[PDB]
Amino acid sequence: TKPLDGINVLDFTHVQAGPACTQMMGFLGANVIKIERRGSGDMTRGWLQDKPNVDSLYFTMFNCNKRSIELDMKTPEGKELLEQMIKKADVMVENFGPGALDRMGFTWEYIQELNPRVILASVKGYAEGHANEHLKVYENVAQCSGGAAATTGFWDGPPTVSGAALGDSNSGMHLMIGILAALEIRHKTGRGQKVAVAMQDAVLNLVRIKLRDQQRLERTGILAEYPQAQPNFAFDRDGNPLSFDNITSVPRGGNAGGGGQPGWMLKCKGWETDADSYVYFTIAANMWPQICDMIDKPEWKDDPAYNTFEGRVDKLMDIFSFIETKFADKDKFEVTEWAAQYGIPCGPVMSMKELAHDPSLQKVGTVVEVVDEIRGNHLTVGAPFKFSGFQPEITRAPLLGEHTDEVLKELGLDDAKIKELHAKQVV
Amino acid sequence: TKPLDGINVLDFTHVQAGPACTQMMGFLGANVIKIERRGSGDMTRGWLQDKPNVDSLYFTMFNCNKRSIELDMKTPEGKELLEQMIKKADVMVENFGPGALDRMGFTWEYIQELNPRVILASVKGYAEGHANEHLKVYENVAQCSGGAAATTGFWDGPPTVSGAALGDSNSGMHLMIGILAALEIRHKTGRGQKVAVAMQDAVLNLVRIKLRDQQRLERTGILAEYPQAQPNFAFDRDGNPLSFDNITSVPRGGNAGGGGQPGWMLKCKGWETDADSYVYFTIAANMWPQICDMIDKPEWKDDPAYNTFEGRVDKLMDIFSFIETKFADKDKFEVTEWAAQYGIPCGPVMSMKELAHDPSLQKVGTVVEVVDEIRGNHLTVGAPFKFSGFQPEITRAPLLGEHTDEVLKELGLDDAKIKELHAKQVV
Ligand SMILES: *SCCNC(=O)CCNC(=O)[C@H](O)C(C)(C)COP(=O)(O)OP(=O)(O)OC[C@H]1O[C@@H](n2cnc3c(N)ncnc32)[C@H](O)[C@@H]1OP(=O)(O)O
Ligand SMILES: *SCCNC(=O)CCNC(=O)[C@H](O)C(C)(C)COP(=O)(O)OP(=O)(O)OC[C@H]1O[C@@H](n2cnc3c(N)ncnc32)[C@H](O)[C@@H]1OP(=O)(O)O
Ligand SMILES: [Cl-]
Ligand SMILES: [Cl-]
Ligand SMILES: [Cl-]
Ligand SMILES: [Mg+2]
Repeated sequence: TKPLDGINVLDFTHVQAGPACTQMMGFLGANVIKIERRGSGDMTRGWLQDKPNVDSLYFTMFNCNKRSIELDMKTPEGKELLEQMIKKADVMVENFGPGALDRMGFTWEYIQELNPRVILASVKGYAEGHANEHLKVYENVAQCSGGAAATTGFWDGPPTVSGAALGDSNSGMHLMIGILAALEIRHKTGRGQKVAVAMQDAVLNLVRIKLRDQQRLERTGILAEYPQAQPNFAFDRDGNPLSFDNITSVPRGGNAGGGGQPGWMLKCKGWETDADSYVYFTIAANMWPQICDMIDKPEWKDDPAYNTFEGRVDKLMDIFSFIETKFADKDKFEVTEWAAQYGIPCGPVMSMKELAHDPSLQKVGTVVEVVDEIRGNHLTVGAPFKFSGFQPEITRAPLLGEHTDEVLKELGLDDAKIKELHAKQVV
Repeated sequence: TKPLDGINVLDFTHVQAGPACTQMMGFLGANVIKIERRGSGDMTRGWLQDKPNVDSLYFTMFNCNKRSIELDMKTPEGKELLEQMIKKADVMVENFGPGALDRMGFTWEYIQELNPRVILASVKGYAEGHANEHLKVYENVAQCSGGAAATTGFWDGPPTVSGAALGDSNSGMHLMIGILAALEIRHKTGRGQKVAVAMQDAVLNLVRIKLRDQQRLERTGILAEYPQAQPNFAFDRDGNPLSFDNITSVPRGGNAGGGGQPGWMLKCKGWETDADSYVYFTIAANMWPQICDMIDKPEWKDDPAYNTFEGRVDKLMDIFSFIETKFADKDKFEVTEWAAQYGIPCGPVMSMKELAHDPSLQKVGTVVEVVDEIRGNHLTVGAPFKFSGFQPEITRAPLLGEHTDEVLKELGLDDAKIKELHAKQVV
């Protein structure tokens, strides 16, 4: 059995955040009916297509395990169809602009009237009640709003976006938690709820560690493990040394560990020509003697200035600069194995090329080849949660309106009524 | 009333990923009993402390809504206590190293014997069956393993770690989806399941958009929305030109749009002295006329060299550069307000200082002042999902072993036999 078998999702979502959520629900067995606009549908269909007039990889990688119906929702017959669909839905999911779903006659209060059991789940930019509640926010804007950009990158460079979808997919995964939580409470109350996740808040949740640091900084005036705390290492734009003397908000720390276990990104053989020929090396406290054996400096093992975090904290960059010199003639996989024979936490920067074609990730179903007989096969990311009694069955993304009549017949409409709806341009 | 009221969680978790998961379950009403090592407890207690001998903000911000019991689980008496606790639990959660729980004698097989309803939830570095399934992984190593580091930062710099916890907290939130999914099937089956999330997999899930890009790159040889698509824009450290002629794995694109429309991080008034005086500004294809009005370039509206995404490919970075000149005398908030007049997606880089003291985030319960009469009040991030039917009630993190006797009483032990366990150094 799959977790969400028999869960009917009425899916209004577009682009990334909403569709990530509903696709992942689909992977876990939910019945996802994607409502799309007549003729055009989800904006991702035509977004950076790799072949003319074929749905893009943006669309296919976020819309597997879904059925598509075209619908003009601002028509009387379309609103009627929607009322029928809401009555059969367990969860409605949308990521329209604020007020958009109200404006086409479907307020939460009306939705409750139609179906007391339905859950209404929304992706928002800022939370309801926020001063900026009405600002449009997408991916990198949300990374900026939630504190990630300010704390990502280097002290002598700009705020930096993550390549990971901290705004979009992260918000979608957060909303999926909200939806599943609402399903849990419905078992007890018998009633549906409204649940919403703002992109700013999804980002903030993942930068909890930086709000820890902001309070530490306010309380103590220093973050001793940050590069700026090492005397005469970090320099500003003009060339002078940086310190916490004049830093009152969590700064960018380059490739520092971000917690209580210091680390850095270290060059390996080929770094000039291979952008991903690097490892990350972490100094775990219990693993310090093991590091001294690999690096071969046994003086440091018993030196109190070197064998304690508090001793090490004021010369982290000096130790990292040295260890990096030991990796100059070894590729990232050779450095990783050389550290691994001392049990040390060291790992390679995996390239997207490596990841896309990695045997292990395909063995465990995390990278999945989708059998798409219409467009040709493509890779996608599968379910990142692995269950003892269940395996996802990923099926290819729908053509625009491919399942319109199938879905209309399920509502109970006869073949003459379907032809009328097609002729009247509602589906 | 709350989604997880009456759900008993046996919580073995420590450090970041596991405790984030169980804390958020706590926020949604779960009864979380956190098992800790005697004397030292969860090592976050003593990491990055702001006051000597007070539990660190690292611990308190990850362990609200929990009770703490001290337990040596490598004693016959400890293992017997676990068996009793497992029988009362709905969910067991752990983020020890691979195999650790099995070596204690609590394999999934034996756990099922003890309690056929209980769900076992794990965070590990890599998935079971992966070549690296036995590796111990920390935050930035997981970012490196999952494709984030390789695709974050600039083309002429190193792979860059994200300030957001893509590895740890993100994995915890994913595990929460798995746990909630297992709770949903248990209503049908009456049986618990094992659910596991690999840190690599949680990262890769958020990097799905870069797997879209890898395939596009493999299929077409170019990513037209990336800075390197602009001829003579991007260069490596020795001045060699970077173009997609020689790029075979998704490159770092600086502050480019990712899964959003094209954008960039633009300087605002004060950028020389304020590290966070920037906005993110998006050039969405359907907003070009508005942008031309804003920056007073009417001649750009009807010029095919400027008015389509395709025409802008060879000059987009020049356009960003020119737009940025309009922000020289305006702070990030006035730039944001100006752009919002046109409906253009644009927003400020919010500093951690600005976020920690923002009234809106405290109004909507996303930043929360926790009442801690022992340690003094502190801020935390609350639930990122907002519900119509309930509000989290966040309560302070437990002192080490604060609830040991309280918890033992509930297990059916009386005063004479808990004293023996104290005596034997079991609790
Ligand atoms: S990971 C970050 C990704 N970044 C982006 O997605 C940036 C690009 N995004 C956008 O430009 C918009 O967010 C898009 C994807 C165009 C969606 O815009 P809306 O949220 O307004 O959704 P729609 O464009 O689909 O809706 C426009 C108006 O029309 C109504 N409507 C939607 N769908 C239908 C159907 N099927 N039938 C009739 N009407 C429909 C909406 O309610 C909306 O109404 P307004 O009253 O004009 O707001
Ligand atoms: S979010 C970033 C952290 N990453 C993860 O959460 C990924 C999963 N966790 C891990 O890989 C490890 O837990 C990390 C975080 C890398 C730390 O590694 P350690 O070197 O600390 O190894 P363990 O956590 O597995 O602990 C070592 C042994 O100690 C035993 N143990 C823990 N707690 C107790 C108590 N209370 N009583 C008795 N024994 C206890 C573990 O079972 C483990 O046993 P071994 O069999 O000796 O490994
Ligand atoms: Cl989106
Ligand atoms: Cl974290
Ligand atoms: Cl966008
Ligand atoms: Mg003008």
